[PDB]
Amino acid sequence: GWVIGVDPDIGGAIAVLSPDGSSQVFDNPFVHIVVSEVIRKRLDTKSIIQLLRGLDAPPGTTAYIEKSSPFPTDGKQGWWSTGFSYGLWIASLVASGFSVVPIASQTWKAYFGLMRSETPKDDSRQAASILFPDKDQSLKLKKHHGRAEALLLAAYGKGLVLP
Amino acid sequence: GWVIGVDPDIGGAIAVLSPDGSSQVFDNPFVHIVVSEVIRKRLDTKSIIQLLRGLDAPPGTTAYIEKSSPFPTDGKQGWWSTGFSYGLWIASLVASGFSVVPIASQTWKAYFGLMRSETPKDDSRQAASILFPDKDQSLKLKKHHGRAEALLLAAYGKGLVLP
DNA sequence: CAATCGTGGGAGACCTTTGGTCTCCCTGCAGAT
DNA sequence: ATCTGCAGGGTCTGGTTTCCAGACC
DNA sequence: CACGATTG
Ligand SMILES: [Ca+2]
Ligand SMILES: [Ca+2]
Repeated sequence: GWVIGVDPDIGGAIAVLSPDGSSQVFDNPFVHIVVSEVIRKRLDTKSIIQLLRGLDAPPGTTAYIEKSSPFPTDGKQGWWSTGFSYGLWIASLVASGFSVVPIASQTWKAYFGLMRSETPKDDSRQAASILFPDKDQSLKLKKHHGRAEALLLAAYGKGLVLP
Repeated sequence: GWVIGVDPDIGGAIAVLSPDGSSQVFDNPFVHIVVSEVIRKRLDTKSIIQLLRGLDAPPGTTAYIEKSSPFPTDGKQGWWSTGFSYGLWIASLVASGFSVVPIASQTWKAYFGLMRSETPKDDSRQAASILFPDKDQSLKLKKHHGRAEALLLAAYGKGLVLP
């Protein structure tokens, strides 16, 4: 039936697959914030909750969210933001009535044969283009790799296969 | 006339002040989970949202939450967990209809004259017990300092003054 | 259970299969279109 | 706007605001 | 503050 896929980071996206095969994918809402006298991007909490409440996906629809797992070599700000984004999305999802299933990025990448690519973000958009050809126009730029990741997460949860 | 105060960390608490002067304070619900084959404590997202859904404070009540600001000498896991707790709480509060106001610890501490204390957690419990004497029995233990901080955040947002 | 202490730390899935091996982002900022 | 590369990083409030100083989990 | 441990 209905499946949600969430790529939670600041350039991420939420994809929504309906039972008739149609699909939506929305860039993650964000605002610009002053932190320690510079500008940072931070996810827009009220807009995310508004987006989720506007979905036609019925209550109880499963939302596959990519597990936050920053590298030990990522900096502490990277650890903080990935932590922050993950919690914001998990709480927004649970509160809006969806069942959250965290999925490791290795899990859906292996399902689609995408591990060890030397061009992983191009390949993700490529695979999402094939699974969702009406979204090909929305996946042409390299910055669209979060849209692809959300789409493939939902594709994984629905059990779609590449031809 | 209602004011909410949130200490968002794992040993934190939510305080709820009503216009008639009564007060409630709840320890933050948590669960034990497995991460990297060890046990960690993690905030219980479903119980937080159900707790907020059961409050009598109406929509549009302001919730004062302590701004997460970990120290650069804190480890990256501390950074992730403070980020996660913050985002979980903020989304939970926004989704339950409350208006979130982030407050730095230095702000409410300076307001109650608690800066540079040699026993900061004890003084917080003492200040909260004086502002909310009917919570005195709930502030007896050293580990109740999260209950105190949540109370003091809400007392700050309300504009209460120490005698 | 409650307190105290010292230092700041990956995590996950599956195989080789009760340990071993391999894999995975992200943020923040500058610089060049 | 788009991208690319590279290393992995505090942040906050109120002073004497034009940055400093001192403070915090 | 988290995290992982020991002490009371
Ligand atoms: Ca992503
Ligand atoms: Ca606290």
